[PDB]
Amino acid sequence: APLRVRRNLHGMKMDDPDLSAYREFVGIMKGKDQTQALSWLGFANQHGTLNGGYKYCPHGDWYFLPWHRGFVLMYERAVAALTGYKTFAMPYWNWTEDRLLPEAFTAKTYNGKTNPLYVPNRNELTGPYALTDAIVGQKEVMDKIYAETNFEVFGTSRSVDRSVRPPLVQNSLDPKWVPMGGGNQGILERTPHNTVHNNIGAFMPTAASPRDPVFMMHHGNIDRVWATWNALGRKNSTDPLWLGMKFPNNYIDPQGRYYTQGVSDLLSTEALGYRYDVMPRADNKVVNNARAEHLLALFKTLRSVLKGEHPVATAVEPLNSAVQFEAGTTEVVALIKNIRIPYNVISIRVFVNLPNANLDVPETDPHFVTSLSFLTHALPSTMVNLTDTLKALNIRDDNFSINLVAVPQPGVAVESSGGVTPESIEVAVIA
Repeated sequence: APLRVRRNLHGMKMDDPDLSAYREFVGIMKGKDQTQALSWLGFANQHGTLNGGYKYCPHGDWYFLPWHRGFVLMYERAVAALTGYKTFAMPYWNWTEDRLLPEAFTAKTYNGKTNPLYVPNRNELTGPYALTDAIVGQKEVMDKIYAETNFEVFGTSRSVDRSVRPPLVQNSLDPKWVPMGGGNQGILERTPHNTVHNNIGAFMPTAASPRDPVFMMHHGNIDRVWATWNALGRKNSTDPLWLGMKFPNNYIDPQGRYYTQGVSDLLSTEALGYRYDVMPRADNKVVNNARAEHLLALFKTLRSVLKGEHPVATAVEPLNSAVQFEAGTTEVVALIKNIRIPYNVISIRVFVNLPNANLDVPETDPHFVTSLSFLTHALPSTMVNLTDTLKALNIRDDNFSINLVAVPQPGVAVESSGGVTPESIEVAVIA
């Protein structure tokens, strides 16, 4: 059978057969008994629930991409089955090019009846919720993602269990490592992916995010980024712990029976019967073998920089950490581990050489590094590449500062937003 072509939502007529089949599917699924496995809620429950937290969904570890590919495929197969449109292909939302939520999902009605794709009380993606260039920009974000050659950096690193002393890095194929989290989140996860989830509001910031039908457009694009990454020539992890992991009874088939897939089942979109409408050819970017070896040792756990008793980052008082290296010092990364983020804080902004940074400093500032966003049980961690910002600033000597600004939820008084405290901040020079 010819491959199904997952297509960009932009430009689709509202009755486009692909879009129409999905809308029809969400309507069917919402009309079913929501206590059954074969229902809109039953499908979402495999991801997580509003009041129970995450179930099988991985956040903050290297199973992020493969599990969501199987999750999207689970929905895609159900659409074809329940609607009869056998050639259905899940559309995707390219937020890099289209910064607002797609038309088909903001419309309250379709064809006289209420629109199953609609969710009430979403945030309009403007103002503090805008998908700006620092979140989804082609040069600022996407090009950085595609330049990464190491999978654990690109698609988040291996799981770590911090409910034990000392922390236990993943050492088995037990499926408990999938929702474990504890890894270092890459650009893809903690900038465009998490910010879209947080900014949309309603269901998307929660563990029940698939209850918003736009979840599939968002993760269709994430899956496209992974496919695009591979198509450029980038290699997935060759670690047996990643390749061998199974997702036992994580998914539900169109008849309401649980089924199993694994990472190795979900490596090729062509093997699952689909492709994307736009896909580049290989770019022949050489991979540095020394860089990969150093990174691999980092992820099976370099100056540690977090000083002070109870160090904290607020909206007006940034967490400042001074780094000092030997004279003459090429890539520089920062590891921010186990970040306690209160409910009142929506994101963290990273600066260098701006010890007086605050929430009002614009991201066009030359000291701006990146925006970090996480889904608020394991704590989040991330790695931040400072190289580009250091080069842009023409760093003098071998010392600088890292400044973390806690960005409060819109409308929350800064005095009430609390403080962001990471457990450690380590800076390493990757050869």
